[PDB]
Amino acid sequence: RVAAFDLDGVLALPSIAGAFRRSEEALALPRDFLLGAYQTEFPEGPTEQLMKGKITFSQWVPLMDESYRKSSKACGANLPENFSISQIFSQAMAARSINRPMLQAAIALKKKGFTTCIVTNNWLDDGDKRDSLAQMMCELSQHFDFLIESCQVGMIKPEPQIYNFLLDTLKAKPNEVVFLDDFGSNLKPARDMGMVTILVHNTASALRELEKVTGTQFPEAPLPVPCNPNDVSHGYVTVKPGIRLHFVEMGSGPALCLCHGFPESWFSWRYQIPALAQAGFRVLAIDMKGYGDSSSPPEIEEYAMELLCKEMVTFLDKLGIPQAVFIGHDWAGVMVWNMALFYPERVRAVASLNTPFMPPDPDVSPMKVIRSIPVFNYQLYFQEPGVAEAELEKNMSRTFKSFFRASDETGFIAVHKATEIGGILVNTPEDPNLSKITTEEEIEFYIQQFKKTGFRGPLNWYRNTERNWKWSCKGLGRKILVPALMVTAEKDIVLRPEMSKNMEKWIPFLKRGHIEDCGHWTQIEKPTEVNQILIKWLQTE
Amino acid sequence: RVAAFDLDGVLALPSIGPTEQLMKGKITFSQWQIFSQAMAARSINRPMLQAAIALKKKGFTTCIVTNNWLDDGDKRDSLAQMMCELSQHFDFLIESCQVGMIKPEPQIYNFLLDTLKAKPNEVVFLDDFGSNLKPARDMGMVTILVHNTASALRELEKVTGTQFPEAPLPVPCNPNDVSHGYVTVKPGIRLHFVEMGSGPALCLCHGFPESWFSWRYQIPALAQAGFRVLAIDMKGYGDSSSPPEIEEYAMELLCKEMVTFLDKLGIPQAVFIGHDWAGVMVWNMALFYPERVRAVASLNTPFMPPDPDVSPMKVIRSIPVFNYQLYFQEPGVAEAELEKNMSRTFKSFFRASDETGFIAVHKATEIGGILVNTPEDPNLSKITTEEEIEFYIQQFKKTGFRGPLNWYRNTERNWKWSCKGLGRKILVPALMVTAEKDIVLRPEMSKNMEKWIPFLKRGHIEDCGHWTQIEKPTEVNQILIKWLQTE
Ligand SMILES: O=C(NCCCc1ccccc1)NC1CCCCC1
Ligand SMILES: O=C(NCCCc1ccccc1)NC1CCCCC1
Repeated sequence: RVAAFDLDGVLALPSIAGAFRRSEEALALPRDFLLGAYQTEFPEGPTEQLMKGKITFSQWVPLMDESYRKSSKACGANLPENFSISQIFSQAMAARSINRPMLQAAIALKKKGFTTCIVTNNWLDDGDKRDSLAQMMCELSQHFDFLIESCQVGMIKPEPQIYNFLLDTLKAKPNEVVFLDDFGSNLKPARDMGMVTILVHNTASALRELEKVTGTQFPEAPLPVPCNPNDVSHGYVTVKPGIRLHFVEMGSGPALCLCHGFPESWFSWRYQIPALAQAGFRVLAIDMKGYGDSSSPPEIEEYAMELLCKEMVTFLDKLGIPQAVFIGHDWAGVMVWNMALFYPERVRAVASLNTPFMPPDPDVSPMKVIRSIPVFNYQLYFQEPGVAEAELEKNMSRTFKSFFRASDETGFIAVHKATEIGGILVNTPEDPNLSKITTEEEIEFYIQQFKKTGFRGPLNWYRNTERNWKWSCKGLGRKILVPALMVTAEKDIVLRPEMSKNMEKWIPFLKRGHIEDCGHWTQIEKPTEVNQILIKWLQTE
Repeated sequence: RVAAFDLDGVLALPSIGPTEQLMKGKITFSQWQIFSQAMAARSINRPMLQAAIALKKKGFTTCIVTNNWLDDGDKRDSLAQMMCELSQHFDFLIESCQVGMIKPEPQIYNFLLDTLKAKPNEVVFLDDFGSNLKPARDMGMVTILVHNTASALRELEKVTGTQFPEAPLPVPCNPNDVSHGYVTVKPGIRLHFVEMGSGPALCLCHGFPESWFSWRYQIPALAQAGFRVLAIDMKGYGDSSSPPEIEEYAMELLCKEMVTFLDKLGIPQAVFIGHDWAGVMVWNMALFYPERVRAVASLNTPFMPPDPDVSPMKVIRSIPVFNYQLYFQEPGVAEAELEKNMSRTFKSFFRASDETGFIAVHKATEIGGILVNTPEDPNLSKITTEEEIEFYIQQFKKTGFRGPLNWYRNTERNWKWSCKGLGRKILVPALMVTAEKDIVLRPEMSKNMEKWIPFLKRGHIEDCGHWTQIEKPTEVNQILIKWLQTE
């Protein structure tokens, strides 16, 4: 089966026609005097040349102005002398946006396993606000398998060639497909052809229910679009001889590098990658040193924080970027605050999820502070090479089902006990019921990803306690003045909100966010909220 | 032997207790007035940077050791950009505010050497304060003082090493010191590219028989001009897919695969700049997808829409200087010729407008070979370097020439397709740059362009052949930027 939706009216709102009305009436003219040129059944003259893409938009402006003027005062209704459908058109088109519960509805049946597509009487917009159309088309691009623009194939609606063509392409029966239009007039030949006829009047809503009817039912407030994965661009920068950083790119300027934590990947930002791009940013979801597709040198000094933060600038340098908004989480969160602290120039901004900014005490061995905190026992476990590796690597499937679990779920990790029992996955089963937070596929990704690096490299992040301490002690007399945002997770066992109360001592103006009922895996666990926040922040500052 | 420079006022001009350490790095900026503008209002010293890349290219160890500071300022980015840019030309960056030891504290000099790993006589220090050069000469270093805006300066420079020009070529990005993108637009098909700079986007599209490396001279500059550059490897070339089938290189297919490329990358609009064959594609991009095109620029290639009542083929058969195009028309043949010895093949193709050893564009069929007239070991063009050539060899050693040649082999359908937009006009911003001495693709072939593209802005480079970019880069840049800036 397949679903195909018209853009203006069903996937995109408010229909361009809408404004055609409030311009007709607005300009006091005979019902459909203007919507005539647009949709009427007998497309002739200029607009027929338009949807067929014989002439572009700007051309069609004059041709149509004058053609209106014919039927104008020179045939009933008084159309002003100095009148033009150009600015009313481009503005109503620019002022039109995506029908989420619809696009949402579309992504569903695609997930369900449907043939998702759009069939619209399009045109080639060479206008000033020609971009608006491009963005709407850029982002809609993913969700649909096929795009049949009247202005590309040369057969406007409701001429049958298009419908008869919509099928040859979809290679299917007309009953096999369902047609969503907002004119009904374009729907007549669709029904008559043995296809499903659903008039998208309203704003979906009801057409969403007489829609639920066949196929299935759709969410109430679904999950934000997660970039997923072969469909993405893959960057590769070589910052130093043996060392190269892999990453994923989406969206256009300005730049914001998403840095992940232990034991994850760039795929962790899957839910934020798209949205943020769409938020109007060039996203760079990077695979941190030692992870997935970037270099994983075995040596430990190789993961010193000083080294990673510097290798971070080298990364921007080679890419030719002078400044980025750094958004860290978990371990990276640390790095990220360090980025802000040591390279403010290259940092347009900083955001940390869960990780507070915890500068060291000069008169307190770094090690002792770990030995003291009871919930950092695992950190000590890790401290020894070969050991934790051996445990985590043994059966990667469990290892992840174990680590990634919600705040309200059993099958946990032994952050407290670790050392005694000799593991974190020592009291965990050998078949952890898969978290309601991940999918077997999502898990499998991480497996393959780690099947390439093992865990040494990632673990070595922990193993630099001392020098990391020695280094960061250099900025104890500094303040973090570039824009910062700290987001805390209510139920994150290690890395608890409480660990940040004294943050403003160093980071005044530090703006803040807080997600409730949320565990460690902030992004994967409460994405929509993570997004809302991150965007608002980016927009606002 | 190595060389050091001091940002403070040597690689960047106009020159610029509690400061005794802001520099050492204990305190930041705002951790402190009208001095920020001063920093902003300052920039790179091109002959110095030039001089530097010279020595770097001469096989020296290039570096900067400066009394820095950390900027949490508002005009912070200015510093980034300068630093972002200088970065590629220096090996080590010894910034006071980083290793904690301002100049002239002798620890820095001691450290620059331990870092550099060499004798103090093996290096030459370039400071503009001289009071910072005492210890340097003291240590047994080579001290040059930056008094003039770098004249008698880089003069004493030329002395110690050798001669750097005055009006030089613009810095050429490379080689693998660049980012490498990879997008998979369709099952077997993926497009490789190179990225530099931050927004907005401009995709540089190359011609036959080249690569993204062809834009080497424009890639940096343009980034620095304030743009996110995407020097792409066209279908069939270098690191992107090279499917053997011909239909696979139809123009309609490439222009569409072009939108797919922007889509996956999440970009809604780009400025498309084409040259040679791509130039064609690029104008088609403008013609079929104006939405995704913020702009269009073509180098050499005019916009030549087809005649409905004139078989496309006949127009090639008619023009005498498109004989080679006919040669190419047959599969296996031209491949076999060009592939045989790639070294010659490129030395032959890439030559200036004022050089012999040419290509048989005219008599290709007749002599049966676009190289038959070409020497056997073409004296390497003064326009390329053995290394630059070698790049292209390896690049093509991966795809052969079928894929690239198939660009030619779609004459008919390309015609049939483009005939769809004969009733259209190109209204998005366009710029046509013509090359005086480009044998095929002569300026003359564009006089009627505005018939279709009014407002079409224009540029023209003199004494220039086909390889516009490689041949007259600085002029190409000047123009492309001015255009981008202005529109
Ligand atoms: O796996 C981790 N890893 C945390 C590293 C935290 C950290 C990073 C940097 C400095 C101090 C602490 N945390 C989760 C595991 C599942 C239960 C709750 C904590
Ligand atoms: O290699 C080429 N290739 C040109 C393809 C030109 C073209 C492509 C599409 C439409 C019209 C013309 N040109 C050089 C060859 C060596 C001598 C100068 C021209």
